[PDB]
Amino acid sequence: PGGRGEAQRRKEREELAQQYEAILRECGHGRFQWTLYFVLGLALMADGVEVFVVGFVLPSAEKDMCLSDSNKGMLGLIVYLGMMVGAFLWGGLADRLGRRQCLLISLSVNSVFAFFSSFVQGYGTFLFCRLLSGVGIGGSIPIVFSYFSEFLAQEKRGEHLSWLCMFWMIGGVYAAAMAWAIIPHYGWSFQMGSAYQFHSWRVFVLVCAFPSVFAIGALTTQPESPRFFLENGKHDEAWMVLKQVHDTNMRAKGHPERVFSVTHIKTIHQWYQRWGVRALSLGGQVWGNFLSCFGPEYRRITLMMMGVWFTMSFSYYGLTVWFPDMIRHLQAVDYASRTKVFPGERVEHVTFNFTLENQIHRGGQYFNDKFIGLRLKSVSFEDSLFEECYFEDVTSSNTFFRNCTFINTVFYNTDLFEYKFVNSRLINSTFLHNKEGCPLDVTGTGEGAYMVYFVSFLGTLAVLPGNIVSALLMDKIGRLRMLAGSSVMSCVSCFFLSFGNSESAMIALLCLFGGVSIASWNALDVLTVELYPSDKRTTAFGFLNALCKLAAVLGISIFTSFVGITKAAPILFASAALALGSSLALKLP
Amino acid sequence: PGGRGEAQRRKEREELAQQYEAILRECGHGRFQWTLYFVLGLALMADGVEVFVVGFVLPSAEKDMCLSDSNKGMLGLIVYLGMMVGAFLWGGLADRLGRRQCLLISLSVNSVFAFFSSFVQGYGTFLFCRLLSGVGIGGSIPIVFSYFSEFLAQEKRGEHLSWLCMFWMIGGVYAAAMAWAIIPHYGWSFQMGSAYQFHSWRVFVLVCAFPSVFAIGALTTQPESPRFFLENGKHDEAWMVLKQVHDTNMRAKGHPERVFSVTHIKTIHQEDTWYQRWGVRALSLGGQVWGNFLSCFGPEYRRITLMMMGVWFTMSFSYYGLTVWFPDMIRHLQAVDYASRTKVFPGERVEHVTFNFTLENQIHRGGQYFNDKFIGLRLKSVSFEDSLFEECYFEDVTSSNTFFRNCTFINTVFYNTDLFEYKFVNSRLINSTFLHNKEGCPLDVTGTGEGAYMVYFVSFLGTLAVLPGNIVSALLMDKIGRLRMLAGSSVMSCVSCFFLSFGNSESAMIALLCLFGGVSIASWNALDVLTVELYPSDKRTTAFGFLNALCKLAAVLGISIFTSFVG
Ligand SMILES: CCC[C@@H]1CC(=O)N([C@@H](CC)C(N)=O)C1
Ligand SMILES: CCC[C@@H]1CC(=O)N([C@@H](CC)C(N)=O)C1
Repeated sequence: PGGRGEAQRRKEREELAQQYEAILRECGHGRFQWTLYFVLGLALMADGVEVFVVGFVLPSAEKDMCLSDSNKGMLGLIVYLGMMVGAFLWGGLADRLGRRQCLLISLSVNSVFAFFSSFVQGYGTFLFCRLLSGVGIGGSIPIVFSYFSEFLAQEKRGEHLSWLCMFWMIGGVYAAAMAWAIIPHYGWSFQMGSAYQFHSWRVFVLVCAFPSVFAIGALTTQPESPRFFLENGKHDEAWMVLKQVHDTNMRAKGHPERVFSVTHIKTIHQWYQRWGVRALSLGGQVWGNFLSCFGPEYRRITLMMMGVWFTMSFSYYGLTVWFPDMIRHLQAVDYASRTKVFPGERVEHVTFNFTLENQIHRGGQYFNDKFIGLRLKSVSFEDSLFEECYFEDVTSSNTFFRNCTFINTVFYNTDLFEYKFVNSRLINSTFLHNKEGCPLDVTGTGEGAYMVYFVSFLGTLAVLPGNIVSALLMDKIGRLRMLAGSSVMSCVSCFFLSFGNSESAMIALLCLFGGVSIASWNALDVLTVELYPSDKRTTAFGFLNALCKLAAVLGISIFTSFVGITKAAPILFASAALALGSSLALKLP
Repeated sequence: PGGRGEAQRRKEREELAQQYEAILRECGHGRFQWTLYFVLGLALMADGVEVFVVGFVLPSAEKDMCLSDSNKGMLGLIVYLGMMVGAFLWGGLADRLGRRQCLLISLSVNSVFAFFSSFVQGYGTFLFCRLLSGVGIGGSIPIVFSYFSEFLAQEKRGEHLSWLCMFWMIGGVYAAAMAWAIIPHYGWSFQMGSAYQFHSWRVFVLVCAFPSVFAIGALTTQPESPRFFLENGKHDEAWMVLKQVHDTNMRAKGHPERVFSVTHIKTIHQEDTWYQRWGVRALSLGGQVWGNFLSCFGPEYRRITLMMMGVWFTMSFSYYGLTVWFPDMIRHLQAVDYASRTKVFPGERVEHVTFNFTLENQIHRGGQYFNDKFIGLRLKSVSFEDSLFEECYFEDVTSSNTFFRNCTFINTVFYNTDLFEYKFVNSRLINSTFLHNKEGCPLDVTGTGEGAYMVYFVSFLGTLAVLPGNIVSALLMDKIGRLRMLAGSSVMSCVSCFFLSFGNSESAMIALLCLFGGVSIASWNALDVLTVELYPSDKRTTAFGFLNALCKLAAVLGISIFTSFVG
């Protein structure tokens, strides 16, 4: 009856899955599948570029648009919730709208909103644009892995999906290289002037938007996954795509290129008035799929998969957010440690045309001597007085004056504002030709992370070959122990993250550990891909990735709620969870 | 007959080996084997901590222990000589005393004399105490490999003899981390009733001995390997041990012990004054051990023994590197980092000003105070050389990390300060008034190699990061088979371009250490697994310990010849 009807139904589902796998291994493995791998790797490169941007290059935005210190955590948190909701929504949509269609829509949204963020001024608009780029990038992996799976035979599935993390890593490397090239240096970016405004921040975002636009440009050529066509009652285009597959694979290598007759013979043998209605129907289909993800068939497998994904989330956070946060903190303490105090600049009426930086005066006194050529770069005076020391066309940078006076001294073209100069004595302290207005200070602490960007660049670049080694190596272990190796990797990652106290040592160790961590993530990704049915592969993958992102953003929330004094408690929680989940959460079919 | 008898013994060697490997294959695996692996790995943890101590920590700290100029460099060489003779002696002795007995006595020597070294004063006595500690610990790796391999089947040896490296590096990590935790800190050794204030590295040496104590306390449950019992010529105890381990391991899997226990009874049927007594025992055992070792150089094993000695020479420059080469560059990098971090302080004093600011790392030279007097001024890290201070009256001022040389004062009275004549070596005692002053016993050790304060941290991360590059390397060279050379070459080329890509800071040396120690020690494990399978158990431990002693000699002579050539 109904129960036996469903029994024969999923029996035929298994039969057709076997038949599709037979068709796939009949087509082969050649140029077409590697071209598709390169295109989906461009997509993963875009995803990695946005991950790097959000996790690494957030602290450079207070030089513009008046970014407050308390709202950086809010920006990161809301972008991670954007990635979460995007991953969940696009994963749910793909299995009832298309793997290529949803991937194209997500990449178009990401590219358009990244471009818009590159051309917005107010902080609110930039935050909104990054939030809506979050959904576009979060929708990538659940519709890249689960869409490249159906184009690969069983024997080559795990081996060739294990190499998709290399493109994520090279995307991180590309983003770091652009950051190092154009954010610090003023020779690569310049202000247009009257026609437009261009700081190194905008050019950085605009150039980081490029991998996404190339991915969407190259994604058009590849066709929709045949399995989706087969499941959605669409037969002719399935024949078309499979014919494209074997011909492209077999033109280079494969004797049957001469004639495909018998095999293709077997292949053919096998506006709210409607927009609102279709949106509601799509929502109903996605809700049905998500609810059936917790049915009697997958009541326990999905739960164990959740546990194994939670196992991984405490290394993804450490590599993506914890590492650059720690590097930034260490660079901050280093730049606080470095000092340059000038007691005075007394000279016998000799002009000083030389340029100096980091001038700080502590109780310095001037005997009413006029000095020409003084430079104010990274200058933070304290308890200092000036006597007729005015200079024409003086350049001001990082001017933070407090408890200091400038009696009978007038400066031109300075970044000083009313709020910058408070609680200090002043008489006739009026500055002419002042550049008052929107704060656009050059070298205004946005150039203070040059070493941070260089460290991130070389760390990721060196992770890349270690990642090559680890990815080439992990495929040797049997599939029953790749996730055990993942748990071991996470345990070692946490056992280090409980020990973070140095700069160069942390660079080297987190770099040589990025290889094993990233090579080990794809083992879990492959395990998630193979197990779930092709109808529910993308929902389940997106749902588990959404819980990985939820764990990451909850770690971010606690870390930003209590920072500095308490950092290692989440790592203790991580190690305890790893120990608890390595005992009985490895009985996965 | 003689010739017929020796021919029969040689031809029955294969039969007895087949019988014992069949017994091992039929006994089971999963509980006893893993508990044995854990206990013997915790015993190898002691060798790891000892080798780390002697390599990285021991040669530097000499000031508190009252060592001489040449002894400060000779200490490591002498400790390696002691570990040499210890490895040779215990490897030879383990083939006549037994498996567990020699391991127990070797770890007991390690524990007792490490404690005695932690509680000793005087350079010669400490030198001899660490010599005997090295003697005790040298024969800990050959005995552990032999005793552990006598409990595993022919195919199953690799997947445990490869993972003993896990505990070796766990020991390295523990020793390095614990050194980094204790060596800088001073309050871990708070004790009352004694005037002597020893440095905190005494507690470090004391806590390095705890792995040996834990191994001794855990080795009592594990019985001696039955293969030694069979080779000696006694059966009942061997059958006891075999049946007990089978009963212990029956819980893990399904083993039909009903008939398997029967054949272990008769497997041997086909496989055949008090101090004066102790002296006779000792001389007889020494002669028998010498003859047993001389049998290895006999033509029955000549070619393989010579090839093995050759590969032990070849596979030892990695040990030399990881022991002496990389610590030199690491400590030089740390020292130059500290030098760059500090700045020159020729003198910042100003007349008739409230110069109450605190200055760190006072390295003033020629900046004599011109009758400068200040009140409530704090001085830290005071180090003056031929500098005369006039009218410097400070009361209730605390100083630390102050060392003097060629120092002098003019009308300077110090109260509650750390200044003392202990650091006044080759310095004038002019105006050294110390009335109404707190005791100023200065610190030591850190004066020798001042840049080695957090070198233990970079060593700890090196030894820790060897692991993530260690499991992967072990699987790579354990599974692929005949493509190991190509895989290793590719990984080394990638690591070399990795190292060149590190052109930002002094992280390239840590990365090189980690990613080359991983491959080096994977290759070491390959060599060990190769050594254990070839030699028979009667001549296994003695041969492997002799090879280990030869490796120690290669390392010592290498450091000596590079000292002669370099510089
Ligand atoms: C986004 C949260 C972790 C992601 C999950 C996922 O699928 N990841 C891939 C990226 C190609 C990997 N590095 O294996 C890491
Ligand atoms: C660089 C030092 C190499 C050591 C020497 C040695 O004997 N090693 C074995 C035995 C546990 C290993 N870790 O496999 C590694």
